[PDB]
Amino acid sequence: DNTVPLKLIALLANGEFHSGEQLGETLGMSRAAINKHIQTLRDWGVDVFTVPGKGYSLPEPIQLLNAKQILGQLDGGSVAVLPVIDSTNQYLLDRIGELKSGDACIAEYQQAGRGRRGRKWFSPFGANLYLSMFWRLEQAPAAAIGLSLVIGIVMAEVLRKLGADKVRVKWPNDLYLQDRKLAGILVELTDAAQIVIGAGINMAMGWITLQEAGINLDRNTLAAMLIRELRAALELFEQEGLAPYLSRWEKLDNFINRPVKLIIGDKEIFGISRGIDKQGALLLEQDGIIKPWMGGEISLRSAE
Ligand SMILES: Nc1ncnc2c1ncn2[C@@H]1O[C@H](COP(=O)(O)OCCCCC[C@@H]2SC[C@@H]3NC(=O)N[C@@H]32)[C@@H](O)[C@H]1O
Repeated sequence: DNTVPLKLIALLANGEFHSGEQLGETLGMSRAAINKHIQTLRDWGVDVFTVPGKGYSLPEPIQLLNAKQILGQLDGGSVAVLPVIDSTNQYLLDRIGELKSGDACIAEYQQAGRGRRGRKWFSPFGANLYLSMFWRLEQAPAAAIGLSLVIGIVMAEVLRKLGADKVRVKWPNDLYLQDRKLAGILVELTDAAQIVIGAGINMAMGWITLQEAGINLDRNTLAAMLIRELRAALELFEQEGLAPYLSRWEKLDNFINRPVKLIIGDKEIFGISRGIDKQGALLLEQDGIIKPWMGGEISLRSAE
């Protein structure tokens, strides 16, 4: 049961020192129990500083997700704000039968956040944005490439609009900053098709954060903007496909005309990227010849 640590971080969020005694009085608990639950916050990835014999404090204030503020500025779908969840993608999947296109979910903390191919996504409490959105496509796509490109484009453009000028996209589904992974996108597919989109963006916390690049964004504002723009963008993709996104992709293509490596299955091939075709397939030039690819993991190829 997570109610007591949640009430605890809710109090500690303002960055002010609280005594063990006053936290106990406020929460109607002993100082021993408080000390126990403080440790739980540490397990969740919260940086907590203990003043020996006196109490506790966060080193800095943290901005907690405000549901009322996020909901208030959005329209056209439900948005659930969850303090603790296993995975925002899974939360939407569990209820995929009662959801409408645009229904979204945001978590402070994921206990079982996942990347692609069964990997894990480190999702400490309050440090980053963990967002998911449900969408229904009336005609099922044959692949997740188009959707991923649309998500990556939109989230990059939003971050760029907010000051993160150098954010680029890694085909087909990661945002990169300074050639390092800033954000991860996971699209899960199931006549029509049901889609659960998942985005993890590193803010405060190989990898790179927005803060490590001097970008300090309002997490509530960022969440709302992403949800707002994704809904409209998915409507556009729904109506017109990838076509109106092709030029917008070129401006964000992080690996175009660069030497890259593509891990496909358990084969590893080398080539130079020439961008994408109209279907969003990677155009990889091997030995002077360009071939389209609708799969594989792309990465930079250099011993620099
Ligand atoms: N915060 C992190 N930042 C950078 N690298 C990391 C992070 N955590 C783990 N990694 C590394 O990346 C790999 C997994 O990332 P990915 O498969 O590229 O996965 C890409 C897709 C990620 C989707 C995450 C969102 S979050 C909200 C939603 N809910 C959920 O469970 N997934 C999505 C791991 O092997 C690990 O080494």
